[PDB]
Amino acid sequence: LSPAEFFKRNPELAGFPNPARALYQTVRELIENSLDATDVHGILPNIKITIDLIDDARQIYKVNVVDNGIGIPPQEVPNAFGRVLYSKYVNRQTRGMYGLGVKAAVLYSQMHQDKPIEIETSPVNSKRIYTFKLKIDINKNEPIIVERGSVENTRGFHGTSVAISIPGDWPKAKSRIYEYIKRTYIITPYAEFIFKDPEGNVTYYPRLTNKIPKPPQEVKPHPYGVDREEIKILINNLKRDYTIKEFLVNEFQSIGDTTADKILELAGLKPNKKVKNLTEEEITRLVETFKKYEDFRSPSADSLSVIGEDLIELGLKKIFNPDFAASITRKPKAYQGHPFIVEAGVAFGGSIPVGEEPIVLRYANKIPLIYDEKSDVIWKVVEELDWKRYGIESDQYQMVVMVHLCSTKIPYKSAGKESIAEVEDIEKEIKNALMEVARKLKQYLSEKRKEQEAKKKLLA
Ligand SMILES: [Ca+2]
Ligand SMILES: [Ca+2]
Repeated sequence: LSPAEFFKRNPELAGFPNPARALYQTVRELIENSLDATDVHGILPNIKITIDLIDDARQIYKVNVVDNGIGIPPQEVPNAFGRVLYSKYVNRQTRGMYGLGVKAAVLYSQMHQDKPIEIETSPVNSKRIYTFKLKIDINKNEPIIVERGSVENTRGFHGTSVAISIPGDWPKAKSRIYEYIKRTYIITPYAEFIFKDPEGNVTYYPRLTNKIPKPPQEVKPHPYGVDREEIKILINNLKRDYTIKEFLVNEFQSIGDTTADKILELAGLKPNKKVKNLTEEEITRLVETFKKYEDFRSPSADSLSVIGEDLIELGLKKIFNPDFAASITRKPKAYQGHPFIVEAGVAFGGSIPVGEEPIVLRYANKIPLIYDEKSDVIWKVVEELDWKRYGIESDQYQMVVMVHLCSTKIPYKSAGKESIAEVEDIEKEIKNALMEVARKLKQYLSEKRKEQEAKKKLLA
């Protein structure tokens, strides 16, 4: 089965089990693309989100997201929204759990209602705004251009507007849609959002800074990460006729002149042989060799993008108005051929609510994880930590804890659930990060208690 057909038969595994989740997911897919279209390219995101009830009785909602991003070349629009791929190795951090991305919303839209999706886009420095009304052919997995136009652009405008009409359920999805937006804002203080909901409520999320974290850079795949099927994709993807040596050193990370030489012998392949002429045994051998070689450099972290200690603290402070906040961005680690970094943050006191458990905010590649929190490896680590060792004395406290995992391979427990898996190496690092911030909080609490006792005992 193709991704598209599998989606249609198993929507509940792709984030679309019912209209409420469909509505929530469509909103996230659009906001996520708009962020990746802006901040990754050095643009402060100005994002507008509107949801309108367009058919009361059948509960169809129109979701519109507008950004000031880099836009999309006109010739790329149809496929970007209306052609699902038959299978991409990730070499750059991107926002989103689901492989189909916005295409899942498009499919769902075309499967349950009749309006086309509406797109208006203008690439940087384009003299035109290009308009489209499109559908995806639900049987052929191909774009249908219903309408294609263009209008004159204005000075310095660039960006994209996307409108998709879908079955939805606002009352059910409402709280989690707001929470999604709120949590996105917390770690994206350099973005400005406007949200108008179907009831006509408007919420404004002002830009708090103009500092944008460093962008992800595409990297070549690291050998520990590739499967045969992946190799014979980089192979049939070459424009030149490389030699096997020519190919290990130019299409992979951490393979230099000398390392390739070794790999070649280990795998019993000849440098001079041309890669296109490999065999299902020469390959098997390469992969097994890859999996068994112990002298590779760790997967480069250039492909990752952190929120940053400053931005995490800025967001926690501005949104929660705590007495104290702290954060840590850990040094990169790696697992199964992919780099990963954990960042963590804590906010304590102030206007934050009293309760018997901390508020736990989970992020993966800069995206909120909203559902399935109790099965997530982050919840597990937070619950297992004994906060009394860190200065928390009462069984009721006011604390927010945040954890961000970024990687080119986030391990999820199950398709259609937003919970990160308990991979040992990742769990270990999440615990190390939380402890680092928990110790900053312990120091805060100990200094505060000392100041209080001093005033009580020494001041009149
Ligand atoms: Ca995405
Ligand atoms: Ca505990």
